[PDB]
Amino acid sequence: DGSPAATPEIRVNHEPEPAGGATPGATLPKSPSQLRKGPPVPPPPKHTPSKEVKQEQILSLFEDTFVPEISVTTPSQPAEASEVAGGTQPAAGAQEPGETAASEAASSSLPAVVVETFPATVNGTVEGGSGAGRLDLPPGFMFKVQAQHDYTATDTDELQLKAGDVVLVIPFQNPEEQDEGWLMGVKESDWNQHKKLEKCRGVFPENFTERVP
Repeated sequence: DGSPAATPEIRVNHEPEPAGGATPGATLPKSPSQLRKGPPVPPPPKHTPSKEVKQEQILSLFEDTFVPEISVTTPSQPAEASEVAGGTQPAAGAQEPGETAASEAASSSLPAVVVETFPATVNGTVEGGSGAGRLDLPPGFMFKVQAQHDYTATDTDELQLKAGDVVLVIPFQNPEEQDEGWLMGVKESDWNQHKKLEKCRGVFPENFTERVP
């Protein structure tokens, strides 16, 4: 008959908000031993003495022969006999024979023996390498030495040696930088790097090495 109407409404809205952060950590660096050194190696008093003595001598020879040995002989002796008798005397007895004999012999030989000997040689192994050494020698250098033991040296300027290695004795940058019983030398291989030997310099125990004349 008479009645209005209506229709209400509604709504809703929103928006979240994220975030973030950081997660720091920590470190614990250490310091390595630079320019490390060790105690010297004192050599023995006596090991084994030696020497060398050579000599010689000359001699002569000689010989000779002469004056032969000859000699002949010719024996001889006749004979004879006779009789007379005067009848009234019969015979019976008679002479007696004799006859002899003899013998001989001989022998000999002559062996032999052979003996030979054949030599033999061979050479020609090297074939490659592929490398190149220095051109000029290191200044101040003294002489070459030879290791007698294998001492692993791991430092910021150490010199590794192997039982039977070659090292050249060179004058370090200073004696104060040298250790007691150790000197500044360079390996033969380093020699090839003479171009930068100053960067190949190292130290090594002389007592643990031997000098090469």
